Amino acid sequence: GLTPQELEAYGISDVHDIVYNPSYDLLYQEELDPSLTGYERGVLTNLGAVAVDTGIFTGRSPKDKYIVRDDTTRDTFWWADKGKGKNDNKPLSPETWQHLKGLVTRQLSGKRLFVVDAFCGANPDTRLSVRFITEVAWQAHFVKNMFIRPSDEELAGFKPDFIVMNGAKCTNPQWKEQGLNSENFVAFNLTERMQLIGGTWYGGEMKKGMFSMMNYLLPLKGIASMHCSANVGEKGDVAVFFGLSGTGKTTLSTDPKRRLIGDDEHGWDDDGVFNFEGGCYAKTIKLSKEAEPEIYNAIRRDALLENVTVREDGTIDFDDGSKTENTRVSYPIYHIDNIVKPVSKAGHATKVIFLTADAFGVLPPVSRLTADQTQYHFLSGFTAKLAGTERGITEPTPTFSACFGAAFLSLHPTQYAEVLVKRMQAAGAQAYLVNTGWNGTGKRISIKDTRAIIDAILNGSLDNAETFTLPMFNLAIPTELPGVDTKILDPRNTYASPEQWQEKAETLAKLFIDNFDKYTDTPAGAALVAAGPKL
Ligand SMILES: Nc1ncnc2c1ncn2[C@@H]1O[C@H](COP(=O)(O)OP(=O)(O)OP(=O)(O)O)[C@@H](O)[C@H]1O
Ligand SMILES: [Mg+2]
Ligand SMILES: [Mn+2]
Repeated sequence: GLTPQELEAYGISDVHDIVYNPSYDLLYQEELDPSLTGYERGVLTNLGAVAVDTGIFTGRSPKDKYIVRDDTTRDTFWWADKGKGKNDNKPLSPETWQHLKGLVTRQLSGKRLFVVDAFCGANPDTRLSVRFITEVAWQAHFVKNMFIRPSDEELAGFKPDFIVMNGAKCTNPQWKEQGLNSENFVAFNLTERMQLIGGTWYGGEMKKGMFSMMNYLLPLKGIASMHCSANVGEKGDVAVFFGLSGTGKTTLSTDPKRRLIGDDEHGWDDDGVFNFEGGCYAKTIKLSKEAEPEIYNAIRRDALLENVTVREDGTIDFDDGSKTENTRVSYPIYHIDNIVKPVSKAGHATKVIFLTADAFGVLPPVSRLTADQTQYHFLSGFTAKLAGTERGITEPTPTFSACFGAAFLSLHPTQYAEVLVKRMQAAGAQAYLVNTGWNGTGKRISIKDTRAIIDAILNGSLDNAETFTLPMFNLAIPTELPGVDTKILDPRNTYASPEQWQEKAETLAKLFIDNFDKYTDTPAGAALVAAGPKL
């Protein structure tokens, strides 16, 4: 086993108590310690799972994300200040990084620390060995759930490729003088291979931080790194589901008719699709046991609820979004019965689905994309929401996040597109666009109906059917689909008149066109006629 006399070369001193590779049982007792108060304290729910409060931050803080610009990242990273498109990869000086490291290492010094060694990536040949350090038990619990838990043997000869140090309790008072966004920070240094977290307690920063690193390393090696869920059928056929947050990746991949590979982060190499994680991070707002049985059943001892409202009697009010709409629950992947094991990976994907929640109510429930349209929509990374479905009234607001996850991209969008296209062509994969959002009714299509569309896609029903073309976006949609209302197939029918759809389609088309303009600086990018909507 490891010894305390080997964990101070990171700049952490005077650690008297070291809890290495904490067990779920110890994490439980740490979280429910009767004398524990504050944000570290968890509460036991009637479901047997512990629930915690992540504080001020209930989601990621992109504005506080920084990457050190040195000679390791200078000419490879997609920088926020290099006009190559808008992104959160803000350059940080090596000097300021040292200051931040100082804050975090001092905050963790003289404290009882949890050290969790885990893997990011199901394949030994490309996975990262990560060592997580924190003084908060539930943060250690979060990483234990979300990352791949190594075997006793692997832990014996564990050699960290990356170090993640969570100093949530500390803040940076010099941020103004350093030109940073706030007193908080989520910084990355690829030379020292380390991630620092200050101010925010949100565990998600650790999960996506390593995802961001995988997104840097894998594509440069010819391996696609994807923000998608993935599952496989009895026949062995594999599907991947891309989409921005809340579009359905986790909800829809957890499907009774297929084995779950992963719900959020995957790679695609010469052998196939593999999960980067050892757990799932499901959304719990308005959670329905009837609609999502598997996910609900996963909420038990060892799962970790985040920010949900817990009543005096321990019952959970999943509908309460008064604190945040981003209530979550993390759990080891085996909390889902029908998953792929012992290793979360499978063959090449033959079905690539792009999920989008179109608040504009213009995109059809399902359409088959051409090769060029696949690239166009991948780079577009579209989804929409109302200016405030909990704030004001209707006002569809678009979000164009390249590759369906710009916030996690370390390389240029085209680099992800290139590797994805290569893997797709070699596998003869077909792409589909699915609107898990709204139509003319103003009400989101039901999960039941959506699972039916996915069923049709995966079993070939969609491909082996006649289609017509939706104008403006020129999307091929089937005339009918088993277990699906034929009326909704054409979004124009959910409106009192096709004219209403027309006006909104025109607006959305213009948004797409304007958003894509930045990619036309290359001959290939000039592929404006592709999926490219046309007025
Ligand atoms: N037709 C539908 N299809 C999918 N999800 C739906 C549908 N209708 C409502 N929802 C809800 O929308 C949300 C989709 O969330 P999900 O967790 O799948 O997003 P995600 O794509 O996995 O996001 P992230 O990448 O942030 O984890 C869930 O809360 C789900 O209950
Ligand atoms: Mg998800
Ligand atoms: Mn995600």
